[PDB]
Amino acid sequence: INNRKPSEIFKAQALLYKNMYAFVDSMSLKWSIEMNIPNIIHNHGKPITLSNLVSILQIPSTKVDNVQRLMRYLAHNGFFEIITNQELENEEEAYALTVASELLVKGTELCLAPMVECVLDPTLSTSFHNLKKWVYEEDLTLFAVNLGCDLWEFLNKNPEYNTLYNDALASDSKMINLAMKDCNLVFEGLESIVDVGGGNGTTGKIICETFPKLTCVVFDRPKVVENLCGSNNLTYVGGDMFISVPKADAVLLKAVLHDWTDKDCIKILKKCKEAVTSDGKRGKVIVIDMVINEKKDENQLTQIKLLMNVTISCVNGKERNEEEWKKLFIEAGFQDYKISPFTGLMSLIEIYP
Amino acid sequence: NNRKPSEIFKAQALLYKNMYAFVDSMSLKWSIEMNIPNIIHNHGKPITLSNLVSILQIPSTKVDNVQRLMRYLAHNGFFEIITNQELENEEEAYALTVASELLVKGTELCLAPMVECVLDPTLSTSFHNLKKWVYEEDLTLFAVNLGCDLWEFLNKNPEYNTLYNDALASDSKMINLAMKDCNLVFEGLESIVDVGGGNGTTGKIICETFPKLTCVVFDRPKVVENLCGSNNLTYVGGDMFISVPKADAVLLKAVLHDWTDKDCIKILKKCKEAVTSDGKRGKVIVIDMVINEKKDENQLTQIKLLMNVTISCVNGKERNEEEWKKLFIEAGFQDYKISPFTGLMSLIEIYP
Ligand SMILES: Nc1ncnc2c1ncn2[C@@H]1O[C@H](CSCC[C@H](N)C(=O)O)[C@@H](O)[C@H]1O
Ligand SMILES: Nc1ncnc2c1ncn2[C@@H]1O[C@H](CSCC[C@H](N)C(=O)O)[C@@H](O)[C@H]1O
Ligand SMILES: COc1ccc(-c2coc3cc(O)cc(O)c3c2=O)cc1
Ligand SMILES: COc1ccc(-c2coc3cc(O)cc(O)c3c2=O)cc1
Ligand SMILES: [K+]
Ligand SMILES: [K+]
Ligand SMILES: [K+]
Ligand SMILES: [K+]
Ligand SMILES: [K+]
Ligand SMILES: [K+]
Ligand SMILES: [K+]
Ligand SMILES: [K+]
Ligand SMILES: [K+]
Ligand SMILES: [K+]
Ligand SMILES: [K+]
Ligand SMILES: [K+]
Ligand SMILES: [K+]
Repeated sequence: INNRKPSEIFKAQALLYKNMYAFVDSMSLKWSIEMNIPNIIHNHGKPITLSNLVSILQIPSTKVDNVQRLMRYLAHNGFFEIITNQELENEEEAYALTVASELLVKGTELCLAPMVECVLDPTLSTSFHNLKKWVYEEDLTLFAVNLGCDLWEFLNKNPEYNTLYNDALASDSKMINLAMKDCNLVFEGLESIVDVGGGNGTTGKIICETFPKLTCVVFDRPKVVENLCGSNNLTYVGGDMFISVPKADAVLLKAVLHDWTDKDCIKILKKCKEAVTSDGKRGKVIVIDMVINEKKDENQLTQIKLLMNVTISCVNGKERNEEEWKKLFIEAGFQDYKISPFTGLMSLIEIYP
Repeated sequence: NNRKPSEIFKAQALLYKNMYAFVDSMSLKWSIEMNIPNIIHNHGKPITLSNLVSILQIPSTKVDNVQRLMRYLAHNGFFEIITNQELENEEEAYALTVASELLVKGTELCLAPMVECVLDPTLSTSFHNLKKWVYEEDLTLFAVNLGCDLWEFLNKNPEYNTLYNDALASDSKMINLAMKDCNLVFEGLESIVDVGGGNGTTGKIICETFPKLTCVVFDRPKVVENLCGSNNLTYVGGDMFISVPKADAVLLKAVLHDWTDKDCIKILKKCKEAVTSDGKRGKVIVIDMVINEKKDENQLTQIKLLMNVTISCVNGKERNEEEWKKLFIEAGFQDYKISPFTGLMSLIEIYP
């Protein structure tokens, strides 16, 4: 402002407006999903013209241009590819899917539409209007502050959401499976592994099916693995990771450490190190979680990771940058580490004792 | 749908960015409600996190949450993070940027009121029901989700008056700034007619910036029915489709975007004769958005395409340069020139 060139001031105004109206990026995405446009295009078997698209959707004539404008914006953001014969005015444009919208085709193994609808649930998403009240409350999560209940209770009293939540879990399961396929260099030489905080063993199964020779122990709290049956190379063990971790060539901590403070992670890591360095053996600890690094990642990637650190903080979680991870490893008594890609948001970290 | 893993993961990252985009908006709203811009401004220099949370009186268990929000806002351009004096010893400090200087309440160009209004819970959540809206003939987004158009809503809920008025007040300041950067446009003009001039706010800004100019605020009879103007400002009621008062120049600010091409042609023709009578040859001035993916910066096109959607929710129709050009041609004009106005609007000079 101060004695700046109007152009500079107006450029800032535009930036302000982009962030102010950023929620429309979300709502437009949600709209495309609720309208089932990605599936309609998929069913069409080729790029679909605007006229055929609104005809199938049965869009009122006074709203056809609104649909076009929405499609244009979504296309700009990478969700559709506008196919049009330049230099042929009378001819309309067509909409083709992009990798991003193919991931929105309901019924497919990797479909992220469910995750999107869960995130954009009116009740949950609107809670972010009260970030101020939330930062002034000790310990409470954003939802505890805004809804008076935790996501678990919300899930229990919202069947629609619960249905989406479960679809989202299935899809994410397929994403991890896809991710695991390129990790042969990490797992292929192991004879045994323990998935610490493994839950219902979904991850352990993926690991076992991917690496048939590897034996896996799904380790979690007793009540979590309570009446689960292990089969061929996959077994369940109940316990407390802070007290003791089952011995193995490697330990896996997937989406576990981001739920704990630095002090607790160090303790967890120490127990895991213990688990892979007994009987005169020297294995390794594998951590699958987000690694923030503004120096190594592309600016657009750092942006979503930073965004995610904010969102998870709302549920008292924490994403860490590489230096922070390094600190933890050193404090836990490890000698070195290596980071590799896992998914577009999570990385795989190998920690050596 | 056989894609490479890397393609799939990049697409997932893209999806997460868009589904969580509303947080960009909410974190911005948060910084304003926390008066962070003002706190940094008053400090007179970059503020350390410790000093910031101290002034804010943030509970110890949420200090890192505030840190993550500031880090994200900084990345998006609202703050500059300054590193510590010692190595190994983290304390960053936060400095304002041009974007956040616009969020410092009390300053002349503050846009915080605009943000607070747009991001009002009741108003902003209407966007959750875009589907219902596109299946309704003619209704605006607000009419469909609030039950009535925004004007009626404000009448029924007076509390939103100070919010809306203040937002409009911040926008006029942007207009005033823009107007003072348009000397070359109003140079040589003795008279101007603001067609669809509304209450005269724009005309007042024009006359004040150019005491040399005389302006006629032209609008529907009932719009200027009981309005009084200054010595260089007067009001005239009528219908632009029927007849537009003569003058050296005609101004159409945020008018053409709410009419179909056919009606714009009608208006533009009436404006043409308005500045080409009595053997004189003036020009028509249009202030509205001009979309151009070929000449605009990527980020500018981004917001214009977004605003293209938001404006349509109120039945507005923004146009790209090619479309504007075609309307000017069919209207009988010979040439045009587009100049910078504000961040999202341009100023087009049309020559008959
Ligand atoms: N002391 C403890 N010992 C073992 N598991 C624990 C634990 N405290 C919490 N957990 C487990 O932490 C897990 C966090 S969810 C972890 C995610 C999971 N590995 C995945 O791939 O989705 C839960 O399954 C929870 O029961
Ligand atoms: N036939 C007509 N003649 C003159 N003004 C008209 C009109 N039909 C609609 N309008 C006017 O169109 C205007 C659109 S909004 C005007 C905004 C104004 N130029 C600004 O810069 O803020 C309204 O003031 C409305 O009264
Ligand atoms: C620690 O793992 C987690 C736990 C919770 C989230 C999470 C964060 O923000 C949200 C916002 C919404 O509007 C709706 C949601 O449904 C969520 C989540 O589920 C993200 C990662
Ligand atoms: C060009 O004129 C216009 C017409 C409409 C708008 C506009 C667009 O989206 C909004 C969204 C909200 O949540 C609240 C609002 O209050 C608005 C507006 O006022 C902005 C400028
Ligand atoms: K400057
Ligand atoms: K296609
Ligand atoms: K699905
Ligand atoms: K408060
Ligand atoms: K919660
Ligand atoms: K125990
Ligand atoms: K994580
Ligand atoms: K780092
Ligand atoms: K919202
Ligand atoms: K309206
Ligand atoms: K009402
Ligand atoms: K416009
Ligand atoms: K264009």
